[PDB]
Amino acid sequence: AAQTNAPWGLARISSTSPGTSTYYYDESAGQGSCVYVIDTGIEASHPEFEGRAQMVKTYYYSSRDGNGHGTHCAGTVGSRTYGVAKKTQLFGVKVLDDNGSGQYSTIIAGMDFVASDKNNRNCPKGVVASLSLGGGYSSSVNSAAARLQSSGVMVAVAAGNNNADARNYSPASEPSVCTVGASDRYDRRSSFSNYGSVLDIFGPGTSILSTWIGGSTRSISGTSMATPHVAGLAAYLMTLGKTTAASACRYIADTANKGDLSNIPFGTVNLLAYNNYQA
Ligand SMILES: [Ca+2]
Repeated sequence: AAQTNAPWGLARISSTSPGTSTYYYDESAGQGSCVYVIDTGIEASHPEFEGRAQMVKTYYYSSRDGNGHGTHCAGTVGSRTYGVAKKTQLFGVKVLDDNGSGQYSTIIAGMDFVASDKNNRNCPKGVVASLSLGGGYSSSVNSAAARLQSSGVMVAVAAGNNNADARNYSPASEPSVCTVGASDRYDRRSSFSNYGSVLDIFGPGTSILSTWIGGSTRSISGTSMATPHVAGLAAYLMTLGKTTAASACRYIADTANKGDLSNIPFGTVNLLAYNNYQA
């Protein structure tokens, strides 16, 4: 399938080179997979989600996304225009309040929720979790991310936006999950992207157009935006049968565009998520 004039990030993910605007993907499109977006929530009623999004959990007085951040991330995972996996099921878990903040304790509970909750969902092709959040190193946060992953969920997390080594951030520093740095449309490491040995992959993160609350759209930037590209890619690849929750991060690293990014610090992977789709 070919989507013309796609957001640059979608195009980049199906391309061997920067500077193209069409997104290419197998039409299975992540059908029969599920992605949990653990964030400020999802505006499920947005036309771009077509009935495939649902709020499953909140730790606050409402499950609505009163911020827009979670809705943007979800749109990058699986909205029809702005999404990588255009046919996936999207499940929202609101661990972040409408200011985009959340106590580590609520975030942990949300991770443990998904690990159980996937048993109440229909996801024959596999389960993915997108965590576009983080804070200072916490062994308890990392451990919760490691449980989610061990339970059979492909866990993708933001490296963080401090232009710093991500070893000092959680869940970014957890070895067993997929830690995602941010790149721009000229294949530069995004100026704010964290780096370091704990990174597994880069995805598009600068000037990323996606869904917003109030049924609209906007372009915003962060390893928050890169993460759902990789989460959506894993879902897509899982439905294609190419990989599984336990091996998807490795598989993505293995099949990535390699050596193409600029301003990658010595010791950080130079790998850009790529779907290797042959139209
Ligand atoms: Ca990692």
